[PDB]
Amino acid sequence: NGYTYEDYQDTAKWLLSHTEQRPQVAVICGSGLGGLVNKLTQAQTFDYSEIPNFPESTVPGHAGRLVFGILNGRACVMMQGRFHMYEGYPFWKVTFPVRVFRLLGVETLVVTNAAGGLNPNFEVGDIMLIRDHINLPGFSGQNPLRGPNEERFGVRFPAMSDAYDRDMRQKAHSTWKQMGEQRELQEGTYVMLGGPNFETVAECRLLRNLGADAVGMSTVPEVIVARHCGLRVFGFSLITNKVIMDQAAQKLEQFVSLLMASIPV
Amino acid sequence: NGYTYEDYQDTAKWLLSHTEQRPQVAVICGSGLGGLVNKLTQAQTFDYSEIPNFPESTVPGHAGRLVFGILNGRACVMMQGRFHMYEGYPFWKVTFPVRVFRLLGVETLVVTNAAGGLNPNFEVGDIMLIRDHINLPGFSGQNPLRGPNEERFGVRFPAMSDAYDRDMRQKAHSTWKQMGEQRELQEGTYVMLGGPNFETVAECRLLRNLGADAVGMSTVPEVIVARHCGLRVFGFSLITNKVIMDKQAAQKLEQFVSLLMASIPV
Amino acid sequence: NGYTYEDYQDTAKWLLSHTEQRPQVAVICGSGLGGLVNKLTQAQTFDYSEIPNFPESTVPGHAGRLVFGILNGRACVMMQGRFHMYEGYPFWKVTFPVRVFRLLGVETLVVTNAAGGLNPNFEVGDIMLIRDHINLPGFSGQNPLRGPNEERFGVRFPAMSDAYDRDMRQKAHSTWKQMGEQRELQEGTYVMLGGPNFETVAECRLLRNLGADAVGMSTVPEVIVARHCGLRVFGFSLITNKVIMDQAAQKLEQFVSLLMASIPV
Amino acid sequence: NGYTYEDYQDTAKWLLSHTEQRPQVAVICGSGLGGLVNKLTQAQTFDYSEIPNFPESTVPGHAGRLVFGILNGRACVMMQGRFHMYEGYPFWKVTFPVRVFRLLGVETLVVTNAAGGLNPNFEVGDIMLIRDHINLPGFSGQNPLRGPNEERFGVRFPAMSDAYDRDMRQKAHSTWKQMGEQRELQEGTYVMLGGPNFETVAECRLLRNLGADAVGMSTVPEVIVARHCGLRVFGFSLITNKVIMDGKQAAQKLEQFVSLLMASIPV
Amino acid sequence: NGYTYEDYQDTAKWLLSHTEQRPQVAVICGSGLGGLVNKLTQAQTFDYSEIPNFPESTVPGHAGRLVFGILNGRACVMMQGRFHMYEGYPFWKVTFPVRVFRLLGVETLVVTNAAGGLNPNFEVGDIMLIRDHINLPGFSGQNPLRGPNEERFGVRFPAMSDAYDRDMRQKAHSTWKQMGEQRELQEGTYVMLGGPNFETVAECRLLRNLGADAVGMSTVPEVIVARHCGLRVFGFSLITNKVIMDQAAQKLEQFVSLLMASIPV
Amino acid sequence: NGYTYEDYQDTAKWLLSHTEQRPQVAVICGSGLGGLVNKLTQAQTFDYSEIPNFPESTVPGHAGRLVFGILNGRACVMMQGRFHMYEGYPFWKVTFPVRVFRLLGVETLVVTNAAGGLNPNFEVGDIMLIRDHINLPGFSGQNPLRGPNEERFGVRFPAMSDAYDRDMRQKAHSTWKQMGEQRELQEGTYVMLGGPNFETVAECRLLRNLGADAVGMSTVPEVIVARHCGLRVFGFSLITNKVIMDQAAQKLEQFVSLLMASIPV
Ligand SMILES: C[C@@H](Cn1cnc2c(N)nc(N)nc21)OCP(=O)([O-])[O-]
Ligand SMILES: C[C@@H](Cn1cnc2c(N)nc(N)nc21)OCP(=O)([O-])[O-]
Ligand SMILES: C[C@@H](Cn1cnc2c(N)nc(N)nc21)OCP(=O)([O-])[O-]
Ligand SMILES: C[C@@H](Cn1cnc2c(N)nc(N)nc21)OCP(=O)([O-])[O-]
Ligand SMILES: C[C@@H](Cn1cnc2c(N)nc(N)nc21)OCP(=O)([O-])[O-]
Ligand SMILES: C[C@@H](Cn1cnc2c(N)nc(N)nc21)OCP(=O)([O-])[O-]
Ligand SMILES: [Ca+2]
Ligand SMILES: [Ca+2]
Ligand SMILES: [Ca+2]
Ligand SMILES: [Ca+2]
Ligand SMILES: [Ca+2]
Ligand SMILES: [Ca+2]
Repeated sequence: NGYTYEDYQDTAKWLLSHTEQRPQVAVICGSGLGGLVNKLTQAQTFDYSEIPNFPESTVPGHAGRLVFGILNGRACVMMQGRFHMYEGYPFWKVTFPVRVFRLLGVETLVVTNAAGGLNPNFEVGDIMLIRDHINLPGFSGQNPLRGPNEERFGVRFPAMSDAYDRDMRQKAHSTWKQMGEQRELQEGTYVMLGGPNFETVAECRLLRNLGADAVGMSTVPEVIVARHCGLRVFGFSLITNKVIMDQAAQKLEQFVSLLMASIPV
Repeated sequence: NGYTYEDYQDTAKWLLSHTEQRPQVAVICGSGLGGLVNKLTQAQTFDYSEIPNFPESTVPGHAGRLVFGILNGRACVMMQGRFHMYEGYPFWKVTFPVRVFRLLGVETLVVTNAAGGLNPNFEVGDIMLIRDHINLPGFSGQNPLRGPNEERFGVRFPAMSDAYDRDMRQKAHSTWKQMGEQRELQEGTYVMLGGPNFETVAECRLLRNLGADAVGMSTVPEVIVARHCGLRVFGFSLITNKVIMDKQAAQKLEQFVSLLMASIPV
Repeated sequence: NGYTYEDYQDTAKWLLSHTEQRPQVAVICGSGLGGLVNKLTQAQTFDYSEIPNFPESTVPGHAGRLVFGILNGRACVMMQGRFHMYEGYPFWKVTFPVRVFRLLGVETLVVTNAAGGLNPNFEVGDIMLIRDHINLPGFSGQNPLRGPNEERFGVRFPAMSDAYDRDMRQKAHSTWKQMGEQRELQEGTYVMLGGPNFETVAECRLLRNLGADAVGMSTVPEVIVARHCGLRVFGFSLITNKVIMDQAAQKLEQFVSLLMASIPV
Repeated sequence: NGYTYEDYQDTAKWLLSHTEQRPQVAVICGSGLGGLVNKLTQAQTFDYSEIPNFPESTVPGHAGRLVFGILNGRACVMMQGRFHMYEGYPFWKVTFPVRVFRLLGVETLVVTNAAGGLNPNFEVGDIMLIRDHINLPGFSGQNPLRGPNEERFGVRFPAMSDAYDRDMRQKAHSTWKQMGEQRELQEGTYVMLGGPNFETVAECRLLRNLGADAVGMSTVPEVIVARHCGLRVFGFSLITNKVIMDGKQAAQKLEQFVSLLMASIPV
Repeated sequence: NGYTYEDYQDTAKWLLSHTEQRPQVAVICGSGLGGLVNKLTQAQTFDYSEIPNFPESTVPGHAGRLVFGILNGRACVMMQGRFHMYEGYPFWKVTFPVRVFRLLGVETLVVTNAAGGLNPNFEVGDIMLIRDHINLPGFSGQNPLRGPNEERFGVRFPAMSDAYDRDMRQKAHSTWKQMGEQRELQEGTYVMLGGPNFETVAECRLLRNLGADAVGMSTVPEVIVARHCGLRVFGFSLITNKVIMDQAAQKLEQFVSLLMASIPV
Repeated sequence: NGYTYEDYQDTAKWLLSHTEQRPQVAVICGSGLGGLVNKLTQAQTFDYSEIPNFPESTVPGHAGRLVFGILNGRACVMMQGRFHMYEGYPFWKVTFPVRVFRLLGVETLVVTNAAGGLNPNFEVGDIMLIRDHINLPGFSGQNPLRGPNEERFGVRFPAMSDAYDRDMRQKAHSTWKQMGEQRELQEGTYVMLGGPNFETVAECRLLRNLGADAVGMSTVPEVIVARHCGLRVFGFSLITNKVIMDQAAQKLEQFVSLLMASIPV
């Protein structure tokens, strides 16, 4: 990790003095569900490129931005465009925004992503509530928490078993019903692996048998950092393709808006 | 990745202007399979050391060399000496030759390696056709494609489900009939891990139960990069040992690979 | 790597001239097993920080020292305080002391650690004789032996099938049944992952299915390096907790002291 | 050596595609001489931070921008804020903008800076036309051209003996007379050293003895990179202090002087 | 610079909580002048190797230490063994102790070193009060201040013209009188160059013509950092040799201890 | 410095076992003076690229090779193609061949280079015996000897005042008479700066007043490494241009060939 505590402080100060908004919830839009930014009122945008110490997108001319605004009666900050390990960023860079949010006053992080369905019951287009995750990179030591611990953020050995908020999942369901959805609200374990190439048939089977319902190349690192610093976490995976074992983004967007009401404080 | 597109190009040009040869198939010989380089005729050799941008071998006294020639009717370029992650090379160096091959005009990459047997039915001396792989290093982000995508080679999110060419696997099985050999041509999933130490009993069991048939510390990186830049891929693992679960065939493999040349399209 | 052979030597020569003791066995004490240093006689101590090329502990106020002496009438060298990958150290540093030991003349390495129980039959306070291990980081290439091989220490492809000495596993059991406890001596597979966060449920379940009986974030690197340079190896995990799938340290200590007599040569 | 040729192309292409302006001259504005960005007509700005591969400013709250515009009937590209070796940038990042300017089609580089006066006859407010320079970091190898030469920019061993365009210097003197100035236009050698600290007395005498007239911590790397890739170069120093051997006033003069010289720049 | 402001803080606090002394002045002893460490009563020592963030000596057998004590009613901290660019350390490590001293409450820095005599009138054994310096490495940018400026220590462009305290220079000559010496107290310009080879004849002549009186491979970096962070400064070179242009260590030692009285505060 | 003592040993062994020649003199040809290699009899060439640990040339199409052969009855090892700091090599690479030659048994290094004449009396085509040098990069610490000193090669602070052999210089003047050249054997101080650009007028004047007679971008690092490891050294600059202050190669070839006979043992 090449950031010092003060780097995080400097970026949060710079933001608090360039916007007066004071979000309590942050949201990381996955690939495709980035449209949630529009439909946020009193919008104020910052190019990641101009924020001090912020990682800068790779795809030239596709640089992301941090949008401060009101979603559905709640003050939030959202990431439009994210950083992945396969793009060459170390996790301490990928997850930098999360510790900044915490210092901005945020208390709840909502993560979303487009994933590959491993579970056969999932159909192209469904929404899966993340109840748990499997961190493959972490098994080898690739972890944003690697390095001496920063007490001012969290403890040395952060529990992860309860990473995803119990209450939020219940509410996620309740609020999915009122919507009057015909297709049910899926629920699974998300498995993160490096990328960028997609899985071989042998790997998909192995991951499935490993107990994974969906695969992606993101999110896990953010959640670990979020949980380490004490943020409340909950999030979803938009199954955009089922994996070879041998569009509907809009609904996730509004579903996320409504959810805002369910977040405490 | 510390190579820019032009690096690859400079290397291809240097080779293209230093040899009259114009290979259409590339072969990476596994450990103890370098004998396949003999058998090439009209051969021309280049030490890895003298080639611009080429990684140089680590193992003292094992130079490393690229050999161009005709095998059994087909123009080939061969690697005699391989690079491995356990030697300290990052995958962008291990797989560097592959992209040079593509820029040279190569269209098919043949991979070969010695591996340990996981499948209970496998015997020493068996030849396993690689039908698929499990890239364990890749589960943690160690990947030759990590970093921004170079579109002039291939796409950002390359598919791997069809990595090992289907028409070749069928031609492999049919051609093996003509080998005369008594034992069958095995087939399976090759799992790659880092090494250099061989597996423990719990690891062997664990890998077998994950669906792996053969274990090694190579090949997969090269396959990923080959598929990324559109090369057709087919290969084999010589089972030189049966892993603890609780030579007279390397020549056969060489002759089989020579035979198979005549079965590669165009 | 990062150290050359002469480094390991320089460090060995330094320790050799700074103490006349000539240990035959080395002991790496795990978390909480620090107390094995006391109950060692004619002890001579060296702070990690003053010994050439030795890595220095991260934890503030958690110094780190190498202790030479006599344990149960046996000359050995013990590490009070260890090095983990989650602290920021690459394995070529974590395992640096092991090769130094081989150069000192040590012929047997005893590894100790605190671990999480994955095997349902284990109870907190249990002592699990390490029978085998699963090196998860090793699968992705994180390995203290990565880089050109140093032939003066060992071979290119060392075998790991018989890492934990069969004879000591027999003599460990024969000796345990001479201390009497309502609980028998446990035996099993130690799986190592990076850290520093504790496991999720999905991961905990995953690891049990791999055939793991106990999780940790150390030890495996030292064992691999010890077998590579021909040291005899054996060790124990002290189950300090049971993993969630949906008054015992002093024991190990006297147990480890007893086994000294059972060590060959 | 940290950038590949394509990195410069990418950066140039991204600029050439975000603006239709096509500068013939680039100007690097010295310390506090940035008011000249005004005077520019049809200005189009781009913060350094947003341009691909561009170094980003260190001093918090000093952003830094590249402005394209017309000065006095002449297409220009100007740097508002610059990079210095003393801030931690290696010379290959400090001079990165100069190569991009060449790729944009710029043919002439105008460089200015604030400098400490070493010549005893200089006074605060003097403007010193740069006739030559002494590159001290260069004597130890810290050089923006270190590394394998990129032939597409220039030759391996470029000459520096004629770095500062003679014609432009004569035109600067003609131009200065036409402005009605009383205090003569000084002219001499600029010596660059690393910094960030100001010199000791023994260092100031030593530098004067090396033939230096003014001292600063910038400009020379850019000049060297500019000559290597063929740009014509002209520059001067605003003497803001007399060095110890034992202002904004001279601003709108500098800006008018630079504006006037635009018309004397060939082609 | 690899150190963040807080690294300087952690090192200062540590020293502060490990000793009760509160030095007001610091002394850096040059080659063959570490005897001064003694003469210090109430000596409390710390090996460099054990102080957090401290660089470690290079030459085997010379560990180097930081000693706190009294020199003449004067509470001070001294460096026995210093760091050099020629050894491989970047100037930001060479000068790390100076900023730590400042944070320990030190106000005055005394620097001493051994040097080659360029001034042909100097004689081996002479002591040369340092009046000015020439920082050759600084001409090409090798400077401990390179990098973003840290306001908490000093300004962006610190003056260096009055680096060697004028009053102390006067008290130094005086005090040399009331010490009754047979040789005059020399005073001149110290020029720092990299090393480690000694000068060629052409270099020596060149150096004398730059106005240098004594050449060496240290001190200047330390003085630059001290001045940058507000320390008063003065020092001496002990001319241990005359350079090819075509013993008295105890003295310097007693001279410095005498000067303790004349240091303000 | 990235090389360890054993890399040198490894490289020397590889060479000693790949040729039977055992030269006692090494010659480094200047860029442009590479014709000395032709003229060599019973030559055996090794491309730099195949020699373990050797730096490899950057100029594509100009391989660079080490040639072993007989010059004027004397066995030589010759470098055809040289390494320079301006090409990006650190001095520890530039001078790597020099320490290898010592390990091969070489006792004398003949350095050769093309340079710019500073002395107003020099004329193009002059040959200047190098009598002394000024190492500008060394004034700022860029020095092949930077880092821990390898006592197996030499001392910590090697003397440089007698770098260019006294006896070989007299011999060179005698041999020159025998060549009956219109012009005399010039003699002087070689100054080295980094490059790659050539000097401005102000720089030439300064370099000249520094006491330098010729300017180049090489040689000095090799000479320093040479003397540090006890090699005798002598060299010449071929003045190929008079610097702006406001063929003859065959001659240098014959000259060096004649001197082979005058080199000791
Ligand atoms: C590429 C995409 C994730 N992503 C989408 N589909 C897949 C798939 N089949 N396999 C893997 N390993 N990852 C997949 O990223 C979307 P994100 O930015 O929202 O994480
Ligand atoms: C060492 C050999 C591979 N290789 C051969 N046998 C084994 C085995 N049992 N386990 C592992 N992990 N690797 C094995 O390399 C052969 P290649 O270079 O052709 O891949
Ligand atoms: C933190 C402790 C290991 N350690 C103890 N319990 C656990 C657990 N449940 N999960 C993981 N991943 N590690 C665990 O380390 C102790 P050592 O230093 O003696 O290895
Ligand atoms: C710091 C200022 C230059 N600069 C102005 N005065 C001096 C002085 N006396 N010494 C040194 N070394 N530099 C001086 O920079 C202004 P620029 O950014 O326009 O070059
Ligand atoms: C090597 C010694 C300095 N030092 C002593 N004599 C000389 C000399 N003739 N030339 C150079 N360049 N340095 C010399 O270091 C002493 P310090 O550690 O107190 O600076
Ligand atoms: C470029 C050539 C040296 N070289 C030749 N002439 C000059 C000159 N005027 N200025 C500088 N700085 N260097 C000069 O290299 C020749 P070598 O490799 O034999 O040193
Ligand atoms: Ca930025
Ligand atoms: Ca090579
Ligand atoms: Ca230490
Ligand atoms: Ca940017
Ligand atoms: Ca230390
Ligand atoms: Ca090579």
